[PDB]
Amino acid sequence: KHSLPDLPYDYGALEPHINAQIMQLHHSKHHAAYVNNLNVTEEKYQEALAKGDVTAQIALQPALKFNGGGHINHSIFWTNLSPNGGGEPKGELLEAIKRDFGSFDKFKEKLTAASVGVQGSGWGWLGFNKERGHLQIAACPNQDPLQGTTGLIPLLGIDVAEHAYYLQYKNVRPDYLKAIWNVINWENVTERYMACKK
Amino acid sequence: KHSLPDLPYDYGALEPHINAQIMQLHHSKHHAAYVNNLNVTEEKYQEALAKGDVTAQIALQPALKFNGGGHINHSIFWTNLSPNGGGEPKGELLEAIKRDFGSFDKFKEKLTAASVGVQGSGWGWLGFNKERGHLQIAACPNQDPLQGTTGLIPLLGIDVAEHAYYLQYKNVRPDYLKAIWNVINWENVTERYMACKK
Amino acid sequence: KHSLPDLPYDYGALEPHINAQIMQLHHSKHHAAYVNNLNVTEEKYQEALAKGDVTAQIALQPALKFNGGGHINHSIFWTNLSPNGGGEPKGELLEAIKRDFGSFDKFKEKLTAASVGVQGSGWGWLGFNKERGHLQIAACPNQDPLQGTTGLIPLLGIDVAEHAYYLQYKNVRPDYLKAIWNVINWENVTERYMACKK
Amino acid sequence: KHSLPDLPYDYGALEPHINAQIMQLHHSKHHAAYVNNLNVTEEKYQEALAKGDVTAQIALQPALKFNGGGHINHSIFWTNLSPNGGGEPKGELLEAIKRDFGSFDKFKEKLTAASVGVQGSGWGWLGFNKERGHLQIAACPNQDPLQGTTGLIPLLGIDVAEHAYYLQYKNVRPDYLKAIWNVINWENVTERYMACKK
Ligand SMILES: [Mn+2]
Ligand SMILES: [Mn+2]
Ligand SMILES: [Mn+2]
Ligand SMILES: [Mn+2]
Repeated sequence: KHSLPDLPYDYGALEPHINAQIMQLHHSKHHAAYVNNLNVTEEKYQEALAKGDVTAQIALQPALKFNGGGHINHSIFWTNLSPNGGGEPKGELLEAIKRDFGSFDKFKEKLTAASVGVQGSGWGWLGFNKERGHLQIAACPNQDPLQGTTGLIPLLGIDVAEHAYYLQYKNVRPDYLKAIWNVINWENVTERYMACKK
Repeated sequence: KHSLPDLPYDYGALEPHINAQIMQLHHSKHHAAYVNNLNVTEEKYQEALAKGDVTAQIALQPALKFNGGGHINHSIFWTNLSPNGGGEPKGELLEAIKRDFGSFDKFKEKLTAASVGVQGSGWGWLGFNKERGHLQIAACPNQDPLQGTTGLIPLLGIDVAEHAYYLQYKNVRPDYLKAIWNVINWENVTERYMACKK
Repeated sequence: KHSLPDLPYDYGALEPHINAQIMQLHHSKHHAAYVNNLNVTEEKYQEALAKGDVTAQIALQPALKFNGGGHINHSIFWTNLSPNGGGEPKGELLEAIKRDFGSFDKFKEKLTAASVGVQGSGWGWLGFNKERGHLQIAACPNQDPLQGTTGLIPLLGIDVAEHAYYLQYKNVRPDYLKAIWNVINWENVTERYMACKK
Repeated sequence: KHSLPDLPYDYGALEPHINAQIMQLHHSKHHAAYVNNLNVTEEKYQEALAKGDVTAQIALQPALKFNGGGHINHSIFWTNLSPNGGGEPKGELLEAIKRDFGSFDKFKEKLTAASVGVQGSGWGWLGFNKERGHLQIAACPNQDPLQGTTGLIPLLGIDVAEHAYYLQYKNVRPDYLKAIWNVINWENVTERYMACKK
């Protein structure tokens, strides 16, 4: 049974970058809904599978991917943020950044452009290519998870669904991306990097 | 050159069902952005076409469909609403409804379920099937327009992108669908119906 | 464990409309592979599910829908054909076909158009809409199964993947469609229709 | 008006790796059709654009991408082959291939896997990422063109639609891939590579 993870900080810890109302809604409503729906879909899958009901299994895919994906991405998202975050990362991660993207700023530019570029709901990710052994930016529609659909390992994710910023920034998604860099938990990103560079 | 249509009523005319802030943002920001982007994309298309640049033409498709679609759907949406709306339609349209869907309420149920069912951004539509000569409900992702992608003729559209309701209803998309029935411009829907039943 | 069903007739039983070389490869090679691959994928899915590995479940969807759908479609396709097929159906099914498509000939043309209309590999289907209570035509890409992805109950399917006709009709898919109508097993289609009569 | 390019060699020039019957049908029938259909679609697009009919432009996208892409891919595919092809490339291209894929043999396997990996009709590509400045492998469905849909510059393409190998290799696509490496025109691939060297 999948469960809703506690936020690692206070709902208002990311102020003024991401206000409290959003965080609380995002976590207690949006993410909680993914987990509940995921658990429901997964149980139906267990049944379809045991029955060899291929039709049901296939019918269940949209919900499995959307909700499962939602749980995956949001669980990562919370740890990617921190009230003590901001600035730039250090050591290897940074080294890989200035390398795979030129400079930190060129990296921020590229991730932001990828996030603002998403038409409709989606996510902008900083991932790691294990086959190529290097960093790589990608965008996923709706809740499709990075690894499950691209094979890339998620390091830093930026949710651009409107529920992630609309109450505070309205239609101006750019102001949102601008502000979020102030709360990036580079410690966690660094951690995720070193984890797949083993 | 495509243009942004004036709203047929006051930004606060649909209160309390859809509040003023949303309407104003939806129209002056969201829709205005579709038209501007559409005009830009279309001009690049004229160039690619004149040059026989098939790659560019294909590269331009995502933007053409998203923005063009946005303009198409929102232009229809505004007329589908009215401060004097609500209730049920009459004559033939209604006749077709009780027929193609059983009862008005069964129709509302089906359109609502189709709208709430949209994962991510999208639209729930009441369309007309010219080939079959009957009504039909459908859901379109993001801004993909009904006719351009299904061949169905749009009659009544319900925007479920979060920017269409989030500021007022938050994550509770159901409350939004519930409230919108109070401002449906059945006169306009009736009009659109009779227009393709010629 | 899913198994490869035997054909209800010999391989050359449908000559000269669909030669024996195609029937044999289509059944013994393509279908066989779907089944074996389906069993392998499900096994990996039960494991991913057990560990609650959502990422793995999502990554397995393409293989599952493709092989699972392939198994579903071809299993139905084989019974939709008969050395003694051809002609027209009777009673209820024939009636519904006139009611929904004008006439039998018109229906053929509608289903033919949808089948020939498939860009890439795919299927043309005559299905039953349980909610609307009427017949409906639909085209599915690759091996995406009808019921699993549309909800429609499959009645008659026509495979337009190139392996279903290329050795005999080459690129001229229309010649393949014209021919297949000569072996359609309307007895089986009628049975499927009557089955979804509630 | 787009035109059907002549092959740079005879139809049986690639025997026995790809027989003459396939080369001929593939060129004279499939490619020919893409071109004629592309010209017809563009004509309808210029008209829709002129009238500012967005709905029509959107509805024409499938035909445009499919036929347009088909024309782009095959035009490149023909030059990617040569009766005197085979072996390995040299200098810069060979170097980049070692740098990005480990070795030439590893590359073959990577591109082979991507090509064989295509479920349904499609293409396996060796492309060039202009932004990252390195080689990259990618698979495109149906006739979706590489550059138009991914941004990568096509260097070498392998068509895995069944019409490209079914008459000769039947369902065993791997046999087709093993063979095609014998006629790859690395002179042309090298040229394409050097062209996108900025
Ligand atoms: Mn979110
Ligand atoms: Mn909207
Ligand atoms: Mn088949
Ligand atoms: Mn081809």
